[PDB]
Amino acid sequence: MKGDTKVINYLNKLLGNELVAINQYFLHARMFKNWGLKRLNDVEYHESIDEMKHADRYIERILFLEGLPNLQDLGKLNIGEDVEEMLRSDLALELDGAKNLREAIGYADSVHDFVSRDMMIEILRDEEGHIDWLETELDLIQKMGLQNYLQAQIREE
Amino acid sequence: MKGDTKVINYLNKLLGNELVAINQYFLHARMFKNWGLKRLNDVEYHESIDEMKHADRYIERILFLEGLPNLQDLGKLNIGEDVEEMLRSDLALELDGAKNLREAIGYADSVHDFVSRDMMIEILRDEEGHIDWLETELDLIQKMGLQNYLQAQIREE
Amino acid sequence: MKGDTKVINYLNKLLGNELVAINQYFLHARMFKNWGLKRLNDVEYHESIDEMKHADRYIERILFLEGLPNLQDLGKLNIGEDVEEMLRSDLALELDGAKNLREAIGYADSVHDFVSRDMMIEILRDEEGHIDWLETELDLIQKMGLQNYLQAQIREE
Amino acid sequence: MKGDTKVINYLNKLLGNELVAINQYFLHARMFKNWGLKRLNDVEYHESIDEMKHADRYIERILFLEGLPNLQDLGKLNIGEDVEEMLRSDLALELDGAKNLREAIGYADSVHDFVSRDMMIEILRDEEGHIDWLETELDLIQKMGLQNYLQAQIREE
Amino acid sequence: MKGDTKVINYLNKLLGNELVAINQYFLHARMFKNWGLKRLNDVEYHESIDEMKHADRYIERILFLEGLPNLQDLGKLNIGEDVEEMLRSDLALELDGAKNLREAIGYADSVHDFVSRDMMIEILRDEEGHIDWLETELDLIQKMGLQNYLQAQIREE
Amino acid sequence: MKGDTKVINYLNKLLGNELVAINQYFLHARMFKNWGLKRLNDVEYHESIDEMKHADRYIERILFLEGLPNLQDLGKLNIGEDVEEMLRSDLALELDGAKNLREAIGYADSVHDFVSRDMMIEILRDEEGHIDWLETELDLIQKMGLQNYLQAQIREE
Amino acid sequence: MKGDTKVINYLNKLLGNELVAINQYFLHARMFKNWGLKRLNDVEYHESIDEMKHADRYIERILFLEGLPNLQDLGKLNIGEDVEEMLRSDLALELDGAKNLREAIGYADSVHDFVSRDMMIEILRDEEGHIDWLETELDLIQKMGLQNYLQAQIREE
Repeated sequence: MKGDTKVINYLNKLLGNELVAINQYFLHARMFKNWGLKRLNDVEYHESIDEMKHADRYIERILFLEGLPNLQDLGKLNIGEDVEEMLRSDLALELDGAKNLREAIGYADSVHDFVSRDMMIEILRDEEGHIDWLETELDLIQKMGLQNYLQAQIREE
Repeated sequence: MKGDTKVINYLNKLLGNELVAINQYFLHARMFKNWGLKRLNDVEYHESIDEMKHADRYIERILFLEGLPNLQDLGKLNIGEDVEEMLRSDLALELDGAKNLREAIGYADSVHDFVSRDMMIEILRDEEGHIDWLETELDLIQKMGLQNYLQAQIREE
Repeated sequence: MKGDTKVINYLNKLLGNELVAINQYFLHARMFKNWGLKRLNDVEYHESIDEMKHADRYIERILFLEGLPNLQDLGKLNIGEDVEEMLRSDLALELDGAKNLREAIGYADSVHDFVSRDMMIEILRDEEGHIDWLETELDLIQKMGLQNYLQAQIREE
Repeated sequence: MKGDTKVINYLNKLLGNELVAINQYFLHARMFKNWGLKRLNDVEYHESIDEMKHADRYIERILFLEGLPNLQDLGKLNIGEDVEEMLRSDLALELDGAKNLREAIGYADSVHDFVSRDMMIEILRDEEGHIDWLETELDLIQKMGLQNYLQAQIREE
Repeated sequence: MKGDTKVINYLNKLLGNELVAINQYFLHARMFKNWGLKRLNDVEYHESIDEMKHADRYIERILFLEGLPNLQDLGKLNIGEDVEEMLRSDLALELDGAKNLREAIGYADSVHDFVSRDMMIEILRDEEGHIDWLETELDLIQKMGLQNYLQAQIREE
Repeated sequence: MKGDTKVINYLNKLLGNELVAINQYFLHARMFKNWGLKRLNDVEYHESIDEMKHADRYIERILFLEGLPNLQDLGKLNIGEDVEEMLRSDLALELDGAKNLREAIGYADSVHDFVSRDMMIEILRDEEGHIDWLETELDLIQKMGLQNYLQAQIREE
Repeated sequence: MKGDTKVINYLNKLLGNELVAINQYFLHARMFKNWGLKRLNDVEYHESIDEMKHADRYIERILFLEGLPNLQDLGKLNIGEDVEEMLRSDLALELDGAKNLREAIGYADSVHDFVSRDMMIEILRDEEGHIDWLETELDLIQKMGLQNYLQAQIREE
């Protein structure tokens, strides 16, 4: 079913955000795993999987709308080198992605693509959950100090 | 069964104490939850539920005694802005309510309302348990230091 | 994640509506229970629980958006003295709350807070369910007469 | 297998009767449901389903006999505005349908389409069951009075 | 609860679209069944059921809003005489109905009937799924040729 | 119980038809089995079994009515040499048998042997099902072509 | 444990190959899904998952060897526009990756990194399995023709 060209463009932009996050979350997860921070490996791995599900949804929606999903272009990752930098980079990426989502959701409504909008709102709700988790972890690092924080990650939850 | 007017007045005062505590414990729980202090969310949530049960018992008793339960007036909440402050506020509220319970229990005895007294004694035993828990947590904050204390709250027990 | 100030104000207003309804439904339920109208006790109790869930969602959303939930102010309850008067008062409260919800949902869309909007639409759906139930009960009182209506409430369903 | 032209015509006429009854029973059920008359929603819904099964049998028989099922033409519904009026309308429709069935059953026999006749006799037996139920309910409204009758419908049976 | 008159008119228009589709899908299903195309009978039958569910939701919503559901008027069926023709007709009907849904969804938003809107968005998501299925089947007829396509339908999947 | 002589004569004629069909269906089944067309073996074998059941019913009915079942005379088989020929021959036999059944059913009614008639109507319903199956397969051969049709028979259904 | 710099460089090159294949296989899978070719969706999806597992192994190995996994650079995808083109492109990518694996396996042996080598040989065995599958499907398209081939993909295996 032929979709709106700019809706497809938004879907590809958001798909692009998801592809960066999939890789960044996954690399962070395995960095945490290497360092023995099992709990952070588990959560970040889960976040990567969640972004994969989102990417899949964008891909299928774009195809249904008769557009071409773009998995070729990959945006900039910012890996970081310590736990705080890594989590802050994931947070910055989530915030940029949420801004893109809000713009796309408003636009989809205006051209009456209510199903694409509904999909995007569910994904945005997911992203805000990730934002909440990242903000909370960053605050905990400050509240309990980095040494206690790292200790609290070595066992799975 | 027409009850003693002053007993009903005490039950409404105690109901009022419970209504403040229900809201204060519940808000504290969700603040703790927001901050990632899962253990404190769990305990404060269950304390809110306990106070709800007490409130229900007062409402039912007042209605049996043919009085009018007052759920309209709400006493002063003191939320606090950090963990120690919030727990100290909960403890102060518990102590104030225990003072009112002791008065009411003595009075109900003087007018031979032994069933209302029996109900309030069970509720007071409940509140002294909350007092014990709050006192103990506050002591632990001082003994292990705030950073260790916060770390100990992030996993459910 | 810092939310829009007016959205947070709306959420607090709606939270306020839920807080009135929680108490009014709960007192109505126990009044019905006292009178032996078991069926009405069961329904109104479950409606009170439903509004508690809504209140919880508002409290959590407000805290996420870095606002301060207001559980201190409690709006006007209208208890009523007979079954029809009590149900009419619950209906009036539901209808006032639905108006507030519609205004907030429109505004959340305007400022692109689609996740707060999604939450409120779910809550509004729940509220219209309560309205449906209340309207239906009030019509039944008129159609079968009060004596038959009361007889119909003494067994749990 | 090429069927008799007038047998196919009768089947389409009967199918036409069932199509009206499907919609009228269904709308009646949901009207009853809206009014809180659960027992009447349940019965009328099941009657709508029964007529759907009959419609299915006619459609399949017409196609087997190489005719064209007519689902385009819809005869007159008579909804009515109160319980007695609605049930009387359903009864009138059943009685007209039964007349048509009797005529078709005699004709099918005359042209030796004994399998179409056998199908129609089973359907007619079903319809007379509905007529029995409707007559019984209408008599009950008169014997116990409308207020008692409505009270008897609020719980599923 | 007295609804918006124009929302009710849209709900009746959409209900009308559903009623045509219910009949058209069901007849197509049984035509496929008669031809031995079991897979196509199964899918089209379930699409008919899906449209019945949508019709039910519209009927219940309209009654809640104190309108009168129109099951009397039935729009034009376009049955068709061969598999491709039939599937194309179902697709054309889906596309017309989606256009009506988009219009109604936009309007309900303007009058703040967000629950009616939410219901219609879910139904639109369902219809776009049917559109996807129909488009895909039509393309398959072209890609594998009609003889292979028909062979692929004779066993249930 | 002494039956009507001409009813018994009809029952023997019908039994005769069944006896030819039992053999023709069984041989067809095993020819298809030899050819590797497992699906056709399965169905035709089942049809032979069905005709055995019918023959058993006629034999038992004739004996109850104090007549002599005739299993000695066997009418003409037309085996055919390819799938289409074989299926057409089964269809022609079914059609001839159905005309005989119709005559016998009308006659039984005229002499008030309603039990023999009832038995024959059930059997006729069964034969029309075989007719529907054969007509459908023959059409499928034409629509998908013989090569696809044969391919579709090699696996069991 | 500090690894050999050129081994890490090989591991990143191989990881790079896997990253292209993950995306190319996944997009191919969802294109096939959109087209109704369920069998090809299932297999290609599985191949994408397999390449994710390989990528995970490289990432973990690189980190153990104290290098930096490169998930930022993504090589050229060649999506293609029809089934044969898409499959040939997957085959070409697999063949390019296998040549890289062979080079890396020989090199790892020369610097005595036998564990990295062992990991890569297992992965190469997996890729040759994908190569066998793709070569086989491409031959089948030719042997049975595209129309039969597409028909064979519409059901899950």
